[PDB]
Amino acid sequence: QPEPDMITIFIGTWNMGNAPPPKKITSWFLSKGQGKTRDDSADYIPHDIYVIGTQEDPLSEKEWLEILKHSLQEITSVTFKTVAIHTLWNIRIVVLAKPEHENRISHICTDNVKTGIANTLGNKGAVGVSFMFNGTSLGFVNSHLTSGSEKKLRRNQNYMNILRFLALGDKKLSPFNITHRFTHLFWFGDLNYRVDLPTWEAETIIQKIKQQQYADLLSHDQLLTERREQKVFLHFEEEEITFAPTYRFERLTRDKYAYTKQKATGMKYNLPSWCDRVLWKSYPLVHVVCQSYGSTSDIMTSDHSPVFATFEAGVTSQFVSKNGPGTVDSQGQIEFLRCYATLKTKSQTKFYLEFHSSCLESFVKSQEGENEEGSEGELVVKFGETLPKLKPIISDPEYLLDQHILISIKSSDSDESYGEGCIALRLEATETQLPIYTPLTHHGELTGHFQGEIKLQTSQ
Ligand SMILES: *Sc1ccccc1Cl
Repeated sequence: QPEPDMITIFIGTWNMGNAPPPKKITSWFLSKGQGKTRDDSADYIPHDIYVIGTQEDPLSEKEWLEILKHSLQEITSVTFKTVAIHTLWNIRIVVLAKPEHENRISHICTDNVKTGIANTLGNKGAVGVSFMFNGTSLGFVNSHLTSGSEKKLRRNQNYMNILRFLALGDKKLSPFNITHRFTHLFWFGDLNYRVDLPTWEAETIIQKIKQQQYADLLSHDQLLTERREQKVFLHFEEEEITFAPTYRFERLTRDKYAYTKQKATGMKYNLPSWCDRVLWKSYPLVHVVCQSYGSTSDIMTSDHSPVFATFEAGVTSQFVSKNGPGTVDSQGQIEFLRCYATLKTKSQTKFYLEFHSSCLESFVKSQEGENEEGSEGELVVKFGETLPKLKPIISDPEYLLDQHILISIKSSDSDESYGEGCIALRLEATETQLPIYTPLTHHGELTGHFQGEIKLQTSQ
């Protein structure tokens, strides 16, 4: 039975509004309703992995697991295995996988982050799961961010706290936050970004939704605008939104948006908004294709509609050679030429690099670079031809060209990372000097750039 080189992943996000679900929720897992929907001819084909994020979930873990497993069994005739479940308050993540994947999945991690301080600590934050699927690391974050049209900055702050403090993936990757630890990272939830139009325009917005004319609403969506100004979710992707706003509905119909201010809303308007979202970030030149992104039309217990997204995701096998793992393969090497970091820091300390990759026996520290002044005020850290030669554990090009090198630039004075990035070894050529480039971030904010040339030797 061959190891897969592609899997499909279902991501669901639903804010349940502290109400039990209806008896049938299969439309969610079938990607049926509004938006980019799944072909009917696929309905019996199980996804490899289902990741369900809920918010305002009133159920016990046991109650929800029974609903989910029985739903998937009805659709697919497959009894899914529970990989992980983690709940913080009423925020929950469930990972289910086909039974054939049980011995492909390992290194399962769960964590949560509580956002806010005093007043604002007590119901918002995130849960997450990570694991290895054969040679591929997968991370999943379900967040319920701060509500309210006038709190987009708080949401962005909640995002940065979650990506700093959520402890998933390989703890040996100590310089790297969750935005660098995974081949594929899926981040979803009730992100709570709103359509930022005047209150007086509520009936106009509803009119536009009834006509399926979303363009003038999406141009005011706070997540799209904040992402375009690099205030949040830098270097993440989102599929085009082609479904109606998923909030705020009157319960038991989808015929009505409930937007007017009420005691129950803290006298806040809730103009129709795309609160409920799925974003991803995959390492460079790895296959990831969104095959659905939409909302259900027939699940009406909540003031939110469920959102679904599905993905094709490239995966690799757990490679063994005569040599690595447990030694190097002298036939493999990674060299760096003409490399320099450009950093935004106003500080003057020496810097060195760390190279981290599961193709190395352990991480590699460089010598200190040479600091120069850039012509527009920047710090340029020159490594020239001084970076070490990296010794991969396996030289086979079928393995090595599928790997990635994480790079941290660290202060010699403090050993604190000033920037993190990632370089794909999926090169156009081996034994050939080729340009490389990554942006550098720290706490998910842009801090600089790393560029230079690479020369990769494989056993071919
Ligand atoms: S499994 C895991 C991942 C990251 C930090 C700590 C742990 Cl136990």
